Amino acid sequence: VAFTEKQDALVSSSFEAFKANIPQYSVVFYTSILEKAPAAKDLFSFLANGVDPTNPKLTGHAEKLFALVRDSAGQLKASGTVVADAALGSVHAQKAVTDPQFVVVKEALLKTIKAAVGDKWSDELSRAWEVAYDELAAAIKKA
Ligand code: HEM
Repeated sequence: VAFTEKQDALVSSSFEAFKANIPQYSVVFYTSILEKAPAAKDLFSFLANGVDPTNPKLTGHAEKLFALVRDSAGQLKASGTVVADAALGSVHAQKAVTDPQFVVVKEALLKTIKAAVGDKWSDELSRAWEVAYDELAAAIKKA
């Protein structure tokens, strides 16, 4: 999987824009997911009492999630291949991680990066994140 230097640079950068406001951007992410995925509210431990930007568990999970996708970009740029930890592979093996759900989370992710970058959005940017997310979603299912 071809992933260039430039594409890696687009994602490290826009990720930084995401790090500027985790509570606010992590609201866009979750709201999107709960909007299109019925099982979501019951699956996440922290989604119990809704989307709460003050819950560090919610905000911390979103940070974890996006760092891993930025990390997927760095692995692809370096080797052309991404691997997911076995533990991360099993947390998902339960079920609701149906394949359609993966697409719902990708959609939430791009929409979040879009809210974060503002006027810096371009198709190049979306594309850099889509690949890194897809490669990591494929690694997760199989590792
Ligand atoms: C490729 C994108 C994905 C990444 C990078 C990812 C990453 C993560 C991480 C970092 C954790 C575990 C942290 C921990 O051990 O507590 C986690 C937990 C979880 N994820 Fe994913 N995830 C992905 C997609 C999804 C999708 C498609 C679903 C389905 C709705 C999902 C469902 C869950 C559930 C229910 C948990 C447990 C929540 C908790 O920490 O209590 N994730 N995810």
